[PDB]
Amino acid sequence: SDPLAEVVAWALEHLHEQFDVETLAARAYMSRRTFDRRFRSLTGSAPLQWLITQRVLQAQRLLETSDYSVDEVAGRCGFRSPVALRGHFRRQLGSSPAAYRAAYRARRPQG
DNA sequence: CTGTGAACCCGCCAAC
DNA sequence: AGGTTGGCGGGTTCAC
Repeated sequence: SDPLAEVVAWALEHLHEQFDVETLAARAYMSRRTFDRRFRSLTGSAPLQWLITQRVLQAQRLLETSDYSVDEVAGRCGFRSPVALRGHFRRQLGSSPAAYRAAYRARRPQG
């Protein structure tokens, strides 16, 4: 029975919502400073970095599986604006959302 | 790009 | 003499 773990699982399932890190902290019955420390010490990353990281990976999935527009995806991935999506996506994957989907559909027409 | 304002987040450290 | 906690300061990142 692990509340730090339970909140991580909860985050994944509920990536599409937008929440304070302070929120996650509360949902894990910890002070911020504890949450922050214990999170990183478990996760390898800090909360909103990990959030971003995860949200991006969901974008990557939707860009592969679905036909939602880049702008429709940012919403489904919890990004507050389509401009933030491009930003974090480009930074950790190496190309824009569209350009990534474009290369994929070409290289792997079949899925 | 540029700019303002808020959020994060990690070292430091006294305090259990 | 081992360890976890949590406010606080404020550079860096995020967001618009």
